[PDB]
Amino acid sequence: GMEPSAKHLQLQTLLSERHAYLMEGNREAMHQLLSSDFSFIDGQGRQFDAETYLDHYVDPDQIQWSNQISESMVVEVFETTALVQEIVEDHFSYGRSMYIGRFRSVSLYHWANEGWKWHFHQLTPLDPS
Amino acid sequence: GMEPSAKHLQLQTLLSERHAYLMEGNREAMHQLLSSDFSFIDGQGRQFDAETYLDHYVDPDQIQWSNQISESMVVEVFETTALVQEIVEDHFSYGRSMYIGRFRSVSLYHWANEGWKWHFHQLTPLDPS
Repeated sequence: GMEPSAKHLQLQTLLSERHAYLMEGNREAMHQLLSSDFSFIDGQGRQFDAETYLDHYVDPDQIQWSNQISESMVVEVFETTALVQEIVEDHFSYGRSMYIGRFRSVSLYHWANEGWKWHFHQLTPLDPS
Repeated sequence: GMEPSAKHLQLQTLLSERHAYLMEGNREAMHQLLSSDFSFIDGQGRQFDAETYLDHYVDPDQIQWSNQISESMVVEVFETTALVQEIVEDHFSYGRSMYIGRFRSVSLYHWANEGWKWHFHQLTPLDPS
């Protein structure tokens, strides 16, 4: 009777779909992942809502991603929330220049109505490799 | 029959007791607030466990706090967790010099066995006032 937790699997699926959507600049699909009170804090401490996050990080006329390498990750699932810690190396173009930056990031996902959404994200800058 | 939620009140009490313990350098009382897998990420991305967090931030032979001003805060309580966002201005002495620094911080608290514990914290540096 013992089977993989559908709750834990659906989180791994969202973390994949989100990455695909970021690489690809898929604004419609990325919005669908975001909780209605979503917020994102970048490594300078600037706060984005759903709409402005999407404008800056997920619109292929401004930003073109080549990679986000996940060096490291810890996932903890609670009852209604999950907390993810990650060290990422981001690679993207912005205005025909190309940028690299590493971060220690934390996110929270919210499990409601049998589905997960991305609710909060925050970046803390790390030194380059 | 309608009464203040004991769950939401006990979180406000922990956020107070923690502050008192930080100002005062109360290592025994601060340890009691920490979850058993506690971690703390500072604004450079360095990771502390319970023991090393306490050594660096809560031992009055190394650090002497004069203040942590909470400029701003959002609390969201879920079923088993709470997520707190805060802008803090920290003021402390370390080796007879005196330091100021502002941060955008996020924390997670874990509600188990009818009690809250501080489970995760992360800092992202902000510019001075």
